Amino acid sequence: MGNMCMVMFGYDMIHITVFQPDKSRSEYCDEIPATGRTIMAFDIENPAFRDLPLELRIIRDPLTPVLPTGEKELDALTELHLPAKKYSKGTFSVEHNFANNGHYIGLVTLTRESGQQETAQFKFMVG
Amino acid sequence: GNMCMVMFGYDMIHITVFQPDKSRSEYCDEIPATGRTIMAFDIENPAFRDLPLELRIIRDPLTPVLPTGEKELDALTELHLPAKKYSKGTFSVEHNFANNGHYIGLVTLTRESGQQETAQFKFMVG
Ligand SMILES: [Cu+]
Repeated sequence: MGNMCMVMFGYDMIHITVFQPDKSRSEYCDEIPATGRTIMAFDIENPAFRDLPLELRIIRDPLTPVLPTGEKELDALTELHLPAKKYSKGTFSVEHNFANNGHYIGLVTLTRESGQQETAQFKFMVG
Repeated sequence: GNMCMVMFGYDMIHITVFQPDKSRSEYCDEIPATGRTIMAFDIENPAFRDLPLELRIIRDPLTPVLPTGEKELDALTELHLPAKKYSKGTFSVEHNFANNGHYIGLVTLTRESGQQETAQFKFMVG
């Protein structure tokens, strides 16, 4: 559908759609108006990424210049965590009840099969 | 915002969409209803502020090759802003989308090499 809402790896993008079925039939991007049941759908644009491990961690935004990299520190901030896996169909959804308004960051980590890791951030807010 | 944008290579123009008569929410490439809509543009790269920028929003013909002929683009056109420099880096346009359907925003930048680059943002109404 749309091509505007995204997280980026260079030229390769992952399109994101957000909806909140308990509140509305509308679709959102980085300004999510309500607390509650939230579904985030990911559509990987580059077919080659379907064979690449992809991890998602959504954290409360600590508003620090540098994001924590330690797993214990990241865990303290974590709203939701999906371990790395290959998405062969190129698409997936996550559902979460956001009980609290605030700023959040979705951290998408790709593992190149050079074994190198790249992380991209999509920043959004709830409420 | 940080997620909603049209791309020129690695460069971005961030886009926010509102419908003030309907809701206090902000949208991106899915506009929920027909009617009064405001699209706000924020040009991230300072060098792009000195570049002529043209905007044409068309109904999406859903074909692999987009018409380039002026009559054909005009037949599909919802709104057209002639090329202009946005020195402040931001601007908004207001339009009443009367019809549900798929749309394409054609953004044309004129490099100071004088060559033109177009990017497309795709969205839908309803
Ligand atoms: Cu982008």
